[PDB]
Amino acid sequence: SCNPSDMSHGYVTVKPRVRLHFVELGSGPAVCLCHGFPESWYSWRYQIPALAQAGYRVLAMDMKGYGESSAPPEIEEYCMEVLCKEMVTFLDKLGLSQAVFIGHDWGGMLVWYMALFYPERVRAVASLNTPFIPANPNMSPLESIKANPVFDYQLYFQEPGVAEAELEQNLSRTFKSLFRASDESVLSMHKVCEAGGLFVNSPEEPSLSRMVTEEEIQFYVQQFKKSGFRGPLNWYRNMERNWKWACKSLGRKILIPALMVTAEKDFVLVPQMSQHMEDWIPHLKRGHIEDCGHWTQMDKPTEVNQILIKWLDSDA
Amino acid sequence: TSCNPSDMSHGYVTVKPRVRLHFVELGSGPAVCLCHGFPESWYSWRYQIPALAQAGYRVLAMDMKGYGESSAPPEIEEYCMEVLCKEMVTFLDKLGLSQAVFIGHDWGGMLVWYMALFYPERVRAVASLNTPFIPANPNMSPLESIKANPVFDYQLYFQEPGVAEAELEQNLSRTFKSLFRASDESVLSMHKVCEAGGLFVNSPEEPSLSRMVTEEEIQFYVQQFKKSGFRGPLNWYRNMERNWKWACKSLGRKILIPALMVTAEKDFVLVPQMSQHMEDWIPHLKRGHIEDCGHWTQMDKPTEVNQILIKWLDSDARN
Ligand SMILES: C=C(C)[C@H](CC=C(C)C)Cc1c(O)cc(OC)c2c1O[C@H](c1ccc(O)cc1O)CC2=O
Ligand SMILES: C=C(C)[C@H](CC=C(C)C)Cc1c(O)cc(OC)c2c1O[C@H](c1ccc(O)cc1O)CC2=O
Repeated sequence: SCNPSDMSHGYVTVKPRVRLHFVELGSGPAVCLCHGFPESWYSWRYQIPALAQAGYRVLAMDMKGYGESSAPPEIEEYCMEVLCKEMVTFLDKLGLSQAVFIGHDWGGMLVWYMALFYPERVRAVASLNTPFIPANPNMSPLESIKANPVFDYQLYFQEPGVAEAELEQNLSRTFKSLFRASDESVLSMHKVCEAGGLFVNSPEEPSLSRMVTEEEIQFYVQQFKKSGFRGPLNWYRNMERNWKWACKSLGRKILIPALMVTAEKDFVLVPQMSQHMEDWIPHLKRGHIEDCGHWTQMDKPTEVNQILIKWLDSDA
Repeated sequence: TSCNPSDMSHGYVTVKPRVRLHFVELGSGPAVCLCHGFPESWYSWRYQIPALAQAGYRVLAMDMKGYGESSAPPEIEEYCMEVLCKEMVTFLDKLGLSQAVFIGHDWGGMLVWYMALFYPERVRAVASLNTPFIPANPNMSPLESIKANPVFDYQLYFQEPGVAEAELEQNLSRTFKSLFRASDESVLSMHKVCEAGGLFVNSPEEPSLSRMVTEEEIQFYVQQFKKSGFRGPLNWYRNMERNWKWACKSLGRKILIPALMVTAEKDFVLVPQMSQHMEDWIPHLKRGHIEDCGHWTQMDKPTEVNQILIKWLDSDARN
């Protein structure tokens, strides 16, 4: 619902050789959109103009590792704690005392941690698909993962270099293979690690999902030539550090306004994984989108737009 | 904020194929767009940026076309007011701003009066430092007005492409140290620049530092001007007839939006007197006046500028 050369582009240095890029549209309260793996500010293309038109100032991030943002190679550059402190510095250098934070997938994880540890800087928090679950102090992090078969792909992502080689091999194939409606899926996150890697049993020349044009796919291809998949995959490589930081939050509740949006056909981030979030956030507002897979903003833009705007205009 | 550039959000908006505008951005609230003069930088607003942000405003401090990190195309016609204003509208469009408050100084002040005139739907409110709004006289030219006022002789020396460039670019530290002074510290005569050779021919080789500026501040302007030099900044001065014709096409419509005129007692070229009948053409005009203030108003009297702009913004443009 836009093209890049028609956007205002913003750059903030959050530490010496680390700068975050964002796209900025609209006037009103600051709304900070944080994309997932492996995405772009561009994943918000349907939300950016709608939220601006509804009276919001939209900052659509390239998250660290993506697009025009720095992509340092070290795994530890991408633990939640480093990523949240940088976002705080991002607000500081822009002179925002607060923003609304809206995240999807890994961006959803970031915004929950922001709301947990930096509630004074977060006006309101909304997650697409990604639930908030307080740290389970004697469930081995690695035990949770191999206790859910559909998280098998995450194991394949651990070894530095392997998923990079496969994902970077044919970028147009990577994005055409990932960015599909759930009824169009050509992937099985079930048996990734033992059945080769990710694309071994899937088309060499995948068709175009009903969700995406060729132009849209070529935009993600062009972005991922800058730094490739190392930075993005490093979001998946901080599980123990992430758990240990979450543990340090112990009792504390999210007292700020909060929205959780579930997607019926996300088979990895299943709606049921949110089911007891009221126990830890009782005010939490909820949305639910039918016939919506993992790529929520791209799959059901109309539904996402109506749920975010309604919620933005009412709670915070 | 103030001092440090790498401590700020930097924004870039492509307004046409060969032209992208750079700005620094600080704060939440109503958009306030600050437009510097000749030969300056977003950095001339270094004292206003954190003050306006702390007062509840979203500050966009422009590198104007020809300056800093903004596009500086070499053609004179790229710097007439009509092209510069149309580009500032495109700038608002691509940022998704229906309106902004525009605050200008010197050539920037000129730009914001013309925005207020031709694009009032896009201008929430307009404030000029030093630069008056005088409606176009259909009978006399700029050339006749200029010649009449001896203190505009520097403007004549500026018209010949290459000349004022060569002198101004020769020693950038000397240029800025010579330009950026309080009125009582002036080492320049704008009286006969033309006959007396050029601008610095009878002024110190190694000028002292003005009480207004540090060595570091000067080095900032020097570094910015190494990229594109003075050609684009000087082109602002080389569109008098195009600007006059454009202004005439107003046909004496009024500026009906809220407006602030700030005068500087010791600005000896943009004299307070030049503003004296601006009410006739601007119904909602408020005034500020700064004593012991030369041309470089933001630098000279930051405290007084900050209080006048914040007071006016908080009364006549929401907050
Ligand atoms: C289903 C979820 C809520 C998490 C995964 C969600 C997305 C992939 C966006 C679970 C999960 C992983 O499966 C893999 C991980 O590290 C490779 C992590 C992860 O979440 C961990 C976590 C545990 C407890 C807690 O309170 C917060 C957490 O983020 C940490 C982690 O990095
Ligand atoms: C109002 C003023 C005192 C102007 C000077 C102001 C600054 C140098 C910031 C006068 C002036 C010049 O001296 C030189 C110029 O073109 C080289 C111009 C200029 O203003 C002209 C102008 C006249 C009438 C009008 O209604 C609008 C105008 O912009 C145009 C011009 O470029």
